[PDB]
Amino acid sequence: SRLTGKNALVTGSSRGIGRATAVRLAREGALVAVHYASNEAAADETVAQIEREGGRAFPVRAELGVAGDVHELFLGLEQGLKERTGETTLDILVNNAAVTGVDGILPEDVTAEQLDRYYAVNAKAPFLLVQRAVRNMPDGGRIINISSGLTRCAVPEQVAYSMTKGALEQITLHMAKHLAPRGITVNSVAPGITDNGGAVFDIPEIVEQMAQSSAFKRVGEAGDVADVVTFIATDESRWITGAFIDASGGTLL
Amino acid sequence: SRLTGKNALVTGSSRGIGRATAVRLAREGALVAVHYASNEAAADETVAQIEREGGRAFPVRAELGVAGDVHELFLGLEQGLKERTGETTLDILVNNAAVTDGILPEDVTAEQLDRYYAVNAKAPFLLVQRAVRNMPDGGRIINISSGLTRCAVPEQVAYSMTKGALEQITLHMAKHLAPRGITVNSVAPGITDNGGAVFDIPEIVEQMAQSSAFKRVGEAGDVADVVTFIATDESRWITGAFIDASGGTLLG
Ligand SMILES: NC(=O)C1=CN([C@@H]2O[C@H](COP(=O)(O)OP(=O)(O)OC[C@H]3O[C@@H](n4cnc5c(N)ncnc54)[C@H](OP(=O)(O)O)[C@@H]3O)[C@@H](O)[C@H]2O)C=CC1
Ligand SMILES: NC(=O)C1=CN([C@@H]2O[C@H](COP(=O)(O)OP(=O)(O)OC[C@H]3O[C@@H](n4cnc5c(N)ncnc54)[C@H](OP(=O)(O)O)[C@@H]3O)[C@@H](O)[C@H]2O)C=CC1
Repeated sequence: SRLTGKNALVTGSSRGIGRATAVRLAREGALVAVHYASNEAAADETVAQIEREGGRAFPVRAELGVAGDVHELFLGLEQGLKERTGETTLDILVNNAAVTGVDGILPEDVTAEQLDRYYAVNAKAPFLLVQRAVRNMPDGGRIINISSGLTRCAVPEQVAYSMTKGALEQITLHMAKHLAPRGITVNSVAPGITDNGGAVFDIPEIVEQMAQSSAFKRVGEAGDVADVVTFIATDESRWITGAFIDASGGTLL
Repeated sequence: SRLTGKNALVTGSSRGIGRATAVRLAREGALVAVHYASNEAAADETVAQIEREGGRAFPVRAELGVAGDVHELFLGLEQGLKERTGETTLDILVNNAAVTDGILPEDVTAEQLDRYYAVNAKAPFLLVQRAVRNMPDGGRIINISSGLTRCAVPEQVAYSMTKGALEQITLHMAKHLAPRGITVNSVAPGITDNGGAVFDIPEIVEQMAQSSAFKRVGEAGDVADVVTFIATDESRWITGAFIDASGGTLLG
């Protein structure tokens, strides 16, 4: 129970790594805001798991990458926090939500609209969420940006996505220095291929190809990544800031 | 109690980061071999702290960087593990011991280059090579590096060469040992209070503190807490990595 009395926001925690992260932060005692865009049933399933495991959570709906996104997220976040604690304190922000697609887009096919959508959700929104979140964050808080090993591993069909993770990691570098005087750490956690419950992970043949990317010759589980995020959210990571934390199962060898 | 039933060796755990590491691994339930070169009294103090906190440890003497060093260390390690467990299983190796105001490049001698590398690079490699004989699937190898591998400091060139070599053990042995589920990682401190007399001088401590983004020197426990997490099951998806435990020293 390393996060008793702490409040956390995990963006995009209806599903996948974000769900696994929300679940683990709540097991440590955090009150978790389970954010999503449209899959309300999946968000409610994250919250239901947390409640059945004895923790506390609530859903927050906000489409990122559109005007008023940060506002809408913080309206729901602060209402839920205040109703449950009397305060709006935000100890932990995990920038996990993303436009993230198995399909990819080869470079010849990328559209300007796709560049904008990826940017808006995966780079711009995290930046503006950090800027808003720090207002509510006490000295000693945690900002965790979920990147990708593809910032270090060339994959043409993910160029547009990867640009935005490269921008995200700059948030980590420069905001770690900016926020160090407040004792707020800022770190990147970089997954490799991770089973998020998508259909592709039900096709054993493709799963076996994907598994070869890891030195362990298996795809990651959501909990493999979420366990690392959870550690970073704790007090014992205090001397880690501005870092790139490889949570890829040895993909970046 | 994340390390119940596990056996750990922390090299150079009589003092400094290694002592803080041994203490924290033992709090999690590991049986800790507290290794040292010559300061038996300091080793016995680490062991006494672990026992008073309700854990298990024993001391092991071996000078590294001399003929017969790995053999001497493993003779003591395996005797102590067998007496206490009936087994010689080694779950966790932390390569922490090192030769560590530097030496200006012009003044570095061949003999100094040899001593730094014997202790700080060669011995860690040979200790990994021997340790895996004893290590179950799912084990942990943790190499203590330095942020100086990423931050130029001329008077640390000789030291830093050996940490650069140590980090290659991380990279290539992580790939080698991955089929066994053994992870291999580097943890890189910044300036860290190891109880040396320079940390008793508030004026020098204040100058050293400016290297961290937090404007304090590291405590041994700041680093040891990271090492301890890497030793646990929850780090299983981290291998071959450079883990910055420097308090933001590489931000500049
Ligand atoms: N192999 C992998 O799974 C890898 C994942 N990552 C990264 O890990 C993170 C999590 O990935 P993963 O679990 O696979 O993601 P999923 O695609 O499984 O889930 C995405 C989550 O983000 C939310 N989301 C998506 N778009 C928006 C938006 N515009 N506004 C608000 N919320 C949105 C979703 O909400 P809703 O449910 O409402 O749609 C959902 O909660 C991402 O940053 C991803 O880039 C990195 C490397 C590999
Ligand atoms: N600022 C710092 O403190 C920094 C430390 N590091 C690294 O962290 C690690 C721990 O450093 P720190 O705690 O400062 O170290 P200390 O110098 O405080 O302690 C050194 C430890 O290593 C042992 N040791 C030294 N040489 C030998 C040898 N030849 N054979 C066997 N054991 C030996 C010592 O044994 P005995 O007690 O018997 O002498 C002691 O236990 C090292 O790898 C160091 O390079 C990295 C960056 C900065």
